Amino acid sequence: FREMPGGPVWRKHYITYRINNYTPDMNREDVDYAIRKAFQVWSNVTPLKFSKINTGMADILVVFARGAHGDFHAFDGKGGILAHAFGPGSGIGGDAHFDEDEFWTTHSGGTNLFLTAVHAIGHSLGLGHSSDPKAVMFPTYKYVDINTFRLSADDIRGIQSLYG
Ligand SMILES: CCCCCCCCCCCCCC(=O)OC[C@H](COP(=O)(O)OCC[N+](C)(C)C)OC(=O)CCCCCCCCCCCCC
Ligand SMILES: CCCCCCCCCCCCCC(=O)OC[C@H](COP(=O)(O)OCC[N+](C)(C)C)OC(=O)CCCCCCCCCCCCC
Ligand SMILES: CCCCCCCCCCCCCC(=O)OC[C@H](COP(=O)(O)OCC[N+](C)(C)C)OC(=O)CCCCCCCCCCCCC
Ligand SMILES: CCCCCCCCCCCCCC(=O)OC[C@H](COP(=O)(O)OCC[N+](C)(C)C)OC(=O)CCCCCCCCCCCCC
Ligand SMILES: CCCCCCCCCCCCCC(=O)OC[C@H](COP(=O)(O)OCC[N+](C)(C)C)OC(=O)CCCCCCCCCCCCC
Ligand SMILES: CCCCCCCCCCCCCC(=O)OC[C@H](COP(=O)(O)OCC[N+](C)(C)C)OC(=O)CCCCCCCCCCCCC
Ligand SMILES: CCCCCCCCCCCCCC(=O)OC[C@H](COP(=O)(O)OCC[N+](C)(C)C)OC(=O)CCCCCCCCCCCCC
Ligand SMILES: CCCCCCCCCCCCCC(=O)OC[C@H](COP(=O)(O)OCC[N+](C)(C)C)OC(=O)CCCCCCCCCCCCC
Ligand SMILES: CCCCCCCCCCCCCC(=O)OC[C@H](COP(=O)(O)OCC[N+](C)(C)C)OC(=O)CCCCCCCCCCCCC
Ligand SMILES: CCCCCCCCCCCCCC(=O)OC[C@H](COP(=O)(O)OCC[N+](C)(C)C)OC(=O)CCCCCCCCCCCCC
Ligand SMILES: CCCCCCCCCCCCCC(=O)OC[C@H](COP(=O)(O)OCC[N+](C)(C)C)OC(=O)CCCCCCCCCCCCC
Ligand SMILES: CCCCCCCCCCCCCC(=O)OC[C@H](COP(=O)(O)OCC[N+](C)(C)C)OC(=O)CCCCCCCCCCCCC
Ligand SMILES: CCCCCCCCCCCCCC(=O)OC[C@H](COP(=O)(O)OCC[N+](C)(C)C)OC(=O)CCCCCCCCCCCCC
Ligand SMILES: [Ca+2]
Ligand SMILES: [Ca+2]
Ligand SMILES: [Ca+2]
Ligand SMILES: [Zn+2]
Ligand SMILES: [Zn+2]
Repeated sequence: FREMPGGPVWRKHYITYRINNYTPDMNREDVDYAIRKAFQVWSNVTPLKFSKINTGMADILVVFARGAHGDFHAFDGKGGILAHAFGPGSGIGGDAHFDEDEFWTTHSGGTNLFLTAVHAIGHSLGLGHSSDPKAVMFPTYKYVDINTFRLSADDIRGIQSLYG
């Protein structure tokens, strides 16, 4: 299983997202592009349609935080847990969160924003985590790139339980 109890279906077909602030660890356009793609590779395996806004009410917020935000003032550090997003059902939740203490890249010698971003996009849509060691929605991080990315069966089949 991967799905969260409490009311996990968004009910919407059209998701609009808002990048609330950008890490300076890599270029804002490169962050935009990767976050673009990282919604869209989900869009391939879901009915949902994703559209950025710079201003207004977002479904999925994309937030970088370290320190004061409202979301654990001290936490983990450089490495460890890179994103810890939450999904709806318990009253609060459905946004993608990224610990700014990482050195965030899209490049081989830093923390890849992308595979973590796709898992954060998926947990926001109402899942929790996958158990299946090959899934993207799995918790552990190893390096894959934008070209060499795939979603796995449990990723696909978990969200089509909700949106299929
Ligand atoms: C041909 C045969 C090939 C065999 C290749 C086998 C596979 C090798 C994989 C190589 C890549 C390793 C990647 C790796 O796991 O990095 C681990 C971490 C960095 O990941 P990162 O998440 O930064 O760890 C963060 C946590 N931190 C700050 C507490 C360390 O960093 C560490 O855990 C620290 C590791 C010890 C570093 C010690 C460096 C020198 C320290 C000074 C020693 C002084 C002695 C006098
Ligand atoms: C006598 C010379 C003959 C000719 C030799 C040519 C050798 C190959 C040179 C090729 C150079 C290719 C172009 C190049 O400079 O790429 C460099 C990359 C960095 O790419 P990237 O960081 O994206 O560039 C960043 C630029 N920035 C800051 C504006 C965003 O990468 C780096 O800068 C990092 C280099 C790190 C290498 C680490 C090696 C690990 C060895 C581990 C062994 C363990 C033994 C215990
Ligand atoms: C024991 C250890 C076990 C490890 C198991 C694996 C663990 C997971 C993988 C470890 C990390 C692998 C990282 C990796 O994929 O590095 C590949 C690099 C760089 O890819 P990457 O840094 O993602 O590219 C970033 C590009 N960006 C910012 C524009 C999005 O690739 C290159 O930079 C290659 C560049 C090739 C340029 C060739 C250009 C054309 C030359 C044509 C020459 C022949 C003509 C006939
Ligand atoms: C063999 C005859 C020559 C054949 C053609 C060779 C062409 C290779 C083109 C290299 C283009 C540069 C790619 C690149 O950025 O590699 C370095 C990455 C990032 O450097 P940078 O992001 O500054 O990170 C540096 C610090 N570090 C290494 C401790 C994490 O640092 C890493 O952590 C990534 C390591 C995995 C991917 C490495 C891709 C280059 C393989 C080169 C193998 C040469 C023989 C050992
Ligand atoms: C006695 C001397 C002083 C002590 C030296 C000790 C040397 C061995 C220490 C091993 C443990 C090091 C812990 C460490 O900091 O890990 C550094 C990173 C891991 O953290 P991080 O950069 O977050 O992982 C990203 C890089 N990735 C995808 C390659 C895993 O991962 C990497 O940096 C791995 C780099 C792999 C190198 C393979 C060869 C790549 C050559 C590329 C050539 C391009 C030239 C332009
Ligand atoms: C095996 C393939 C070898 C390939 C050789 C290719 C030669 C190409 C030279 C021309 C390119 C030079 C690129 C360069 O300056 O790379 C520097 C890197 C990082 O310098 P650094 O200022 O830390 O990078 C700053 C920016 N950052 C953190 C965002 C990446 O430096 C590093 O990332 C570390 C490089 C040395 C790693 C050695 C660690 C283990 C030493 C084990 C020694 C055993 C003694 C027997
Ligand atoms: C050309 C190949 C370059 C690299 C050669 C690497 C050689 C080292 C292989 C080490 C295998 C150790 C055992 C193994 O199956 O670990 C697979 C992991 C986790 O599956 P998982 O059930 O999480 O393992 C659970 C327990 N654990 C972590 C304590 C071992 O999951 C992963 O490690 C994910 C790997 C995703 C693909 C990484 C790159 C290709 C590795 C292919 C190894 C095929 C071995 C049959
Ligand atoms: C065994 C030697 C084969 C040599 C093949 C030649 C390989 C040269 C590859 C060059 C590129 C190396 C890049 C490298 O960074 O690979 C590191 C990976 C982990 O990738 P990744 O998880 O992204 O590292 C990011 C930081 N992390 C760990 C904190 C999350 O590392 C892994 O995922 C684990 C690799 C373990 C390999 C050794 C497996 C156990 C061997 C036991 C039997 C030993 C008999 C001698
Ligand atoms: C001194 C200069 C030379 C140094 C040469 C390189 C040595 C580097 C030492 C550290 C190697 C870490 C490589 C790596 O990225 O592992 C990836 C993951 C675990 O990542 P993670 O859990 O973050 O561990 C990072 C390293 N640590 C513990 C120091 C913080 O794990 C995997 O992806 C799992 C696949 C490999 C599992 C291997 C199982 C090994 C035990 C097998 C015993 C078999 C007996 C029959
Ligand atoms: C340091 C000791 C010497 C080690 C020499 C080799 C060093 C490798 C460092 C680079 C690691 C990434 C290599 C690579 O691209 O792996 C995946 C390839 C095709 O990926 P691809 O579809 O080409 O797009 C690659 C995008 N890129 C470079 C930004 C990651 O292929 C696959 O997707 C198929 C399954 C995985 C195979 C991984 C190994 C590919 C062979 C790389 C060497 C090619 C030499 C002609
Ligand atoms: C006017 C007189 C001139 C006479 C010389 C003419 C030029 C002849 C050679 C031309 C080669 C052109 C290559 C090619 O099609 O380039 C385009 C694409 C790149 O599109 P691009 O968007 O960069 O691909 C994205 C992914 N990436 C970067 C990982 C590949 O790249 C591809 O799609 C990859 C192409 C791979 C081809 C592999 C063919 C086999 C090579 C090894 C054969 C022998 C092995 C023993
Ligand atoms: C140390 C370096 C580490 C990094 C290594 C990166 C490449 C690893 C190769 C692994 C090969 C096996 C898997 C594979 O299909 O990878 C293909 C990659 C990129 O694939 P992909 O992005 O799908 O390319 C699409 C088009 N396709 C499928 C027809 C090639 O193919 C490439 O991107 C090829 C790039 C160089 C192509 C050279 C073609 C030369 C044509 C002219 C030949 C004249 C006679 C020599
Ligand atoms: C050759 C000199 C050293 C070169 C070492 C290069 C080290 C760096 C490797 C870079 C890997 C880059 C990341 C990557 O693209 O991972 C690709 C996959 C990931 O496993 P997965 O994500 O589960 O996708 C599995 C395959 N699929 C598409 C059919 C479902 O992984 C794979 O599918 C690859 C599986 C490779 C199995 C290799 C097992 C050993 C073969 C030994 C045979 C010796 C016979 C004498
Ligand atoms: Ca929200
Ligand atoms: Ca962390
Ligand atoms: Ca940072
Ligand atoms: Zn949080
Ligand atoms: Zn994951």
